Amino acid sequence: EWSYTGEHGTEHWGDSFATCAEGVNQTPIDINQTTQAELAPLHLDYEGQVTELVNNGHTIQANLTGKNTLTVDGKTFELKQFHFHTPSENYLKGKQYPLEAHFVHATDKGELAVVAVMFDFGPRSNNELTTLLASIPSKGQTVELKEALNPADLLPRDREYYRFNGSLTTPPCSEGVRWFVMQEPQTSSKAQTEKLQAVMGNNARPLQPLNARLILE
Amino acid sequence: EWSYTGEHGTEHWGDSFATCAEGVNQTPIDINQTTQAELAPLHLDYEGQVTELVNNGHTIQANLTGKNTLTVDGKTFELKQFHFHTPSENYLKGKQYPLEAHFVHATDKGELAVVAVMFDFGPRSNNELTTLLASIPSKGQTVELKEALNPADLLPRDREYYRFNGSLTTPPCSEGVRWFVMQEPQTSSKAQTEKLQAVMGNNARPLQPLNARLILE
Ligand SMILES: [Cl-]
Ligand SMILES: [Zn+2]
Ligand SMILES: [Zn+2]
Repeated sequence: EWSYTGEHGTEHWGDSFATCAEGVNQTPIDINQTTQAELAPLHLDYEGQVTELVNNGHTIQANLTGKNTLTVDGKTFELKQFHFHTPSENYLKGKQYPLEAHFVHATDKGELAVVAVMFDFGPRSNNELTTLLASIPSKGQTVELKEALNPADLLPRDREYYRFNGSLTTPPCSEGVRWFVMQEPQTSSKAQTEKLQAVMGNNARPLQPLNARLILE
Repeated sequence: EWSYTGEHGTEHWGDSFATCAEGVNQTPIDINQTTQAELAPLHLDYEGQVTELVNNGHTIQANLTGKNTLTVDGKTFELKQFHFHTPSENYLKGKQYPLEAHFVHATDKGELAVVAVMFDFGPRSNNELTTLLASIPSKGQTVELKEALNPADLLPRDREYYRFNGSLTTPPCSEGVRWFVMQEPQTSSKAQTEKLQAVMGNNARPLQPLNARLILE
């Protein structure tokens, strides 16, 4: 239905999804100027498995089993899925990355929090991505992972983050979404990112204005 | 048209003003739990005069002449008006105040910023309020101030503030509004606040959820 370019592209998401066009607390943003703040460490307890990839024609999405939980702000947000954008949607200090992962979590009441991880180029294939992407499903299809994989291993080692209040970056672009963007990029070889990009195409939403928000670190 | 209670009261503002019902970055809030952050001092340069009071059936609003400017975030926000709510709309640490002033500023491009000042009870009449409120207009009317008054003198001496990203507290409840709530209350005698309340009635919007925001100090 909706797309990135064309008649149903980002410029027209408001036709069916009002918040995409009317909201002024949207994601993505350029994380450039920031405010130093006293922020609690995230509690990311990922103990389960990635089971499958789904291609819904918008992204490649990984689904999970087991207990994979983000605890922050006194709320318990279970990891629902993670998925990818090529190129990145958010920027860090004016830099766009080749690949960005969104780990999307929800409280049992439905409140959403996204942990974003940038993937920059490195010389070596990322082993966890090799496992994850061994078979990437085509549009409208799903593939069961051949091999075991814990999503914990896709997070960077260092867990410092930028925090802001934003939205989903895809329709319905709902607001009230906590964003935690990890400061340290993970690595993906250029070949790995190209493999994903050739399936997904350009599925990065354009940058949105910060407006009255401050970005914290 | 719109009101606080009844058919067109706060519970029904969404009928004509969608953001009032759909927004999740709204004002007012209870400023209770906060995040320590490195925030720039506000630059409040009020050098003009309060000319008149207008009663638009929603509040008592004071209009200005001269140069009265808030500079923050590299943007220049000119004071457009200030007005009052009885009781307060925002709370500080779970406490509602008898009276809250909103100093509403706009950049020349139209972007809005509100400086909020709580007024608590004190033994002495506030001299600037005595001047300001010597004649309070009835609904649908305006009164020219009898005496000179610089709005600077209504701000607290100490300028430390809480900051959050929110909305107008009246229709259209627009978002993308910077809120700077002064930490130090000003003083108004109980008699002065009662004088205003008897004209305005209860024009405080109920508290709104913080959602994904953090309040900074
Ligand atoms: Cl915010
Ligand atoms: Zn995403
Ligand atoms: Zn107000």
